[PDB]
Amino acid sequence: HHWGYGKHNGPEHWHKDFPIAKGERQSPVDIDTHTAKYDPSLKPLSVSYDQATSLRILNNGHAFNVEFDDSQDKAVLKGGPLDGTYRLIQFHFHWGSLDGQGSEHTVDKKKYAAELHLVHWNTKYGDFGKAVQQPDGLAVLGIFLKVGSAKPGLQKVVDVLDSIKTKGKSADFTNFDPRGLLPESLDYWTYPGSLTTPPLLECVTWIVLKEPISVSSEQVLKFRKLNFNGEGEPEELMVDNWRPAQPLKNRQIKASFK
Ligand SMILES: NS(O)(O)c1ccc(-n2cc(COc3ccccc3)nn2)cc1
Ligand SMILES: [Zn+2]
Repeated sequence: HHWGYGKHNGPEHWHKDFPIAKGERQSPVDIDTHTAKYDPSLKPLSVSYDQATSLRILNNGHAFNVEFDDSQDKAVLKGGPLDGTYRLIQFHFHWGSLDGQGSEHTVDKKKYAAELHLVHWNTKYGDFGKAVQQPDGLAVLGIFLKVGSAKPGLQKVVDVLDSIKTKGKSADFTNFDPRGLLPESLDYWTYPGSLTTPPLLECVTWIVLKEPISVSSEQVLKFRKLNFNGEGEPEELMVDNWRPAQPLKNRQIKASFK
């Protein structure tokens, strides 16, 4: 009886195995745009993905991860609220069964169709496993998806999903350029939070871009054909793999923009 996104194992049950689920800096949160304060001391984000080396795509039973070679400073995130250098390890998405839900963060209570998470770890801690034990161990760049025009840079991801339909399946996924998933603007909100799945560790500086990317209905429909289950098991579509907004508690969300 493992955690997931069903009625008997979903987000409202996670606290039983992971008591930090009710902690002081849990994610995601609702971003109240009128309460978020412009912080003129925040720097522009530095997203340096030109040397990114993608390796593999994996259905882990909760989402799919596009994994990168993080054994050198290839693809890194710096600046903004961050001190030091954060190395890209993987990206994944959360999405809904319908276009009106799917994102983890919300903006004035608005839910987007999906949310992209580019996960980075602070290189002062040496490895990802050590980084997640630190309050400034990870930086996750979150990007909202809305349904409209297709995102050309997403299609290579979409087209490999048939080969990783079920939990535990992976496929080679080299030479994928994550720069093709970014919006035009790097304006962002930032706050201290957590992993949004178990183990829910409070180790993340969240950087959530204001500008969503547009993906087509056909692209998101292919996300929704994935399976939570393993091969040869009863089919359960991988949809609604998002955690709802958690209490903000003693936190302030800062904006990089006026
Ligand atoms: N959705 S998210 O907040 O971007 C998010 C990002 C990453 C994770 N996540 C969970 C795990 C699995 O937990 C680990 C704990 C210690 C060392 C290694 C792995 N590894 N990564 C969970 C959620
Ligand atoms: Zn995520």
